[PDB]
Amino acid sequence: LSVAGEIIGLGNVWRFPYLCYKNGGGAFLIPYVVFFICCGIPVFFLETALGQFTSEGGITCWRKVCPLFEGIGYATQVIEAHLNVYYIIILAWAIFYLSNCFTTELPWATCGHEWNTENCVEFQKLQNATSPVMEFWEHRVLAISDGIEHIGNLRWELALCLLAAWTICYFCVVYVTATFPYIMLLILLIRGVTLPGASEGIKFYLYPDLSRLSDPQVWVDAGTQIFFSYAICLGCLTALGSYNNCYRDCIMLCCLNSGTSFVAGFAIFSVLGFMAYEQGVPIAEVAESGPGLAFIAYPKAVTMMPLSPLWATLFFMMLIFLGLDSQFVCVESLVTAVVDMYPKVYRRELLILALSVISYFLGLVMLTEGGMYIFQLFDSYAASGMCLLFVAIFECICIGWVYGSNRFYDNIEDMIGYRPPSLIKWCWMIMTPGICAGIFIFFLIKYKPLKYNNIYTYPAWGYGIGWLMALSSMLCIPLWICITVWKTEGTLPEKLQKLTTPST
Ligand SMILES: [Cl-]
Repeated sequence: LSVAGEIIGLGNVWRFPYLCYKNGGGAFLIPYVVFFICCGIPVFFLETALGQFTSEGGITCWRKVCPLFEGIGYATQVIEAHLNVYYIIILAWAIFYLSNCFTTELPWATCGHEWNTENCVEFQKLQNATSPVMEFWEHRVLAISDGIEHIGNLRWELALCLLAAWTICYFCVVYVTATFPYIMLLILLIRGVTLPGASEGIKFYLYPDLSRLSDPQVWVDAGTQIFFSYAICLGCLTALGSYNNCYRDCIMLCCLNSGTSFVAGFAIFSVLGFMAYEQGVPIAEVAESGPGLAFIAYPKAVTMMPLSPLWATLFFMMLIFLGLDSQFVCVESLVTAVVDMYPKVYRRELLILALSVISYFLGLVMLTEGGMYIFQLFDSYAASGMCLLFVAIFECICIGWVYGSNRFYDNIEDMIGYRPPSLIKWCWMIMTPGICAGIFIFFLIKYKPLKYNNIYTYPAWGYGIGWLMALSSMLCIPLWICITVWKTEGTLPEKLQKLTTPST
């Protein structure tokens, strides 16, 4: 077919504009492109080829080729387990936004309600002036607190919204369903461009500021954005696919995702220009630098359109569909992955329920009055950050050096009929492991505290929690190496020979 439908998700329309604005905009595109061509394509091709060659799931696929490096198989599951916990919180806010839109006038368009303070200004017909949209996002949807040290009470309204999300996916495609996001994204893009003052937002988006490139954060959260959007170190090995066009896929599939992210991001910054023009405030400080950005720019565009409620209900439906089509795959893969002993057969209907309840109660802690602060730690340390950089290094080293790139190339040529260009092999051997290690060391040397919204500075134990969350997935590989060395064959090159020959 021509429409794969596997070229979009919440990682494209929610995360990418969030990261670009936070890092300063414009200067974020240069590290993005470097990772895109030299660490985004070769690794994706390696995952797909390795998955299809063995026709076998990731946990045992590494046993087939890299018996010493089983820690890669276990590391991806821990990252996926962390991801399922906080990837559904976004659908908690989307449902809450949707429920408020089933009325004539949108509550966030106009000020003068209980949550709005005395500083509300319509700006549609100026010191310490706030837009009504930001007040709606912060005071009632989040009810932000002073800091992480105040967890506070639990938001009851958000609690049941999360319950609904889970319930719906406990039972979790037509062409119209697949092309629904693209039509809506185009409609939103048209409205933003024609808006007055959008030229500043585009100039802010494209023209880079080379002074900020020296900051280690920009490099860390660009390549990690590439890895997160592609689902590279979260389970990507596909047994299905028969004997194919694996190389031809990335020239079409694993590159067009970046185009969608770029186009979708283009729409948001057009709206941010209009708000800056209206309020007469620099684009740098016109909005919130945290995760809650797609909930401040998109509602403004939807309330600047005729028939506002009709457009309002649909876009949140698009977000709900995007989240549902992406989390059920992960929750199915993780449950299937733990089934490798098969003690007995309602096992298929018991683990699926057991996993959901644990995730619901552990996803409930970030729905309280101090939930945004803990959500920020989850987004920066678990399922991202150093966890993806570390695993990507060990993946390319084993196949590139231990197993042998030339042997793998021969198998790929056998499978598809021709040998891919030699550039990919050099990537695997030197480029990706070197760049990832360099970024790791650069970030470690110039360690600066992470700040929420560039205002709040976390306490010591917050950074400690983040570091433990990263280590919980970063420490599976050396531990397995030590265990395998100590047990089975202990010493001498005999164990070294056994721990390198692939399974026959
Ligand atoms: Cl992306």
